[PDB]
Amino acid sequence: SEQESVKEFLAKAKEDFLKKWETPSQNTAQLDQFDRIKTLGTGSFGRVMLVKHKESGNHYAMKILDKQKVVKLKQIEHTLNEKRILQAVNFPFLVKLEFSFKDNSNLYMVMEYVAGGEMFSHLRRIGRFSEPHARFYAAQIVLTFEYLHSLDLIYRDLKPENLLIDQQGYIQVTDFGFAKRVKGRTWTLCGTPEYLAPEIILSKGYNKAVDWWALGVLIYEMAAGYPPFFADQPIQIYEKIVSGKVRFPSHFSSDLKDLLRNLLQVDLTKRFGNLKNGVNDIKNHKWFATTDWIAIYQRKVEAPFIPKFKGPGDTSNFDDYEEEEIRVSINEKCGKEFTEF
Ligand SMILES: Nc1ncnc2c1ncn2[C@@H]1O[C@H](COP(=O)(O)OP(=O)(O)O)[C@@H](O)[C@H]1O
Ligand SMILES: [Mg+2]
Repeated sequence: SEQESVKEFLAKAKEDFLKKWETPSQNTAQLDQFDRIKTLGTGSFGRVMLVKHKESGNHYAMKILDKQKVVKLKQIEHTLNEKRILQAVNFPFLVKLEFSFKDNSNLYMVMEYVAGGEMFSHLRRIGRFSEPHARFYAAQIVLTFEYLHSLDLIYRDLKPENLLIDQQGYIQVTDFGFAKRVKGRTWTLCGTPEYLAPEIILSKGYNKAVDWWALGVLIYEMAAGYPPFFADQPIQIYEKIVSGKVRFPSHFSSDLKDLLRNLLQVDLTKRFGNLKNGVNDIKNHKWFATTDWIAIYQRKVEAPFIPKFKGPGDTSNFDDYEEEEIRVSINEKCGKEFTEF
């Protein structure tokens, strides 16, 4: 009956998610409440400077993003959706939006800061992961989805560059630009060619099931080094995906191979994850026997890699000198559009 504690947690999660979803938090800070140290990333619409909140002392990673440049890039909706999710969502493996606020010149998204970096570049460092070390990262992704999907959300953008390593060596998740709240099904072609599920390719209506295909791709690429479907031109990539014949490397476990063939199933009615048993197909799989799901959830597991910390305090601050500060315009720019933010 202790498995039934999961249902109760989700129910309380959902019942607490919709709460924040229906009436979203807003303007939970002034800019003049922390000083900016160093540009920790060149993000989608503006420099991402490091900050230290004066009240708490704690360090945060804050996204800056010009009002105009969103509309000029036609992504007003994208960014508004992205916030409304992060504002209302909450999980161990999701970057927390600590504060949100607008002014005249731009919106601000103060996020919880992570030492270490995106795991793509990390995967570039160490050629490929061993199965148990890879399992550690994958098992998280499961629980992160099980969560999101439970809320009728689909992340739709699972790819290494997105997910980042913790200070404590776990995973935190990216951005939600593409992530959508969908009860039924959807049609928007949005994603990265190697992780797109065949459904999306064929323009047939895809649903929540996709993220498991994505997981499959991610699980493969990790344990093998290369992705399962990779080509010089995207047209060629699609055809390899849809004609879903997958060739495994030599070292691949009989367990590991089985899961992948099940996650990378081209028939959505046969695809692991999206079945009668739901996620428990994945969670009760032989490749996930060793893993204690609840321990991973409370992070009570020894992470295979810990990025040498040196603290939050930068050894190279801003990586030498930088562009100084920021300026908020006198007149209001595009206020009507971001009334919700
Ligand atoms: N909390 C954070 N800590 C450290 N770096 C971050 C954080 N949030 C974002 N970044 C960096 O900013 C870049 C862009 O952010 P991303 O998550 O891709 O969202 P978006 O693409 O919408 O800007 C990423 O490459 C990432 O390295
Ligand atoms: Mg991104």
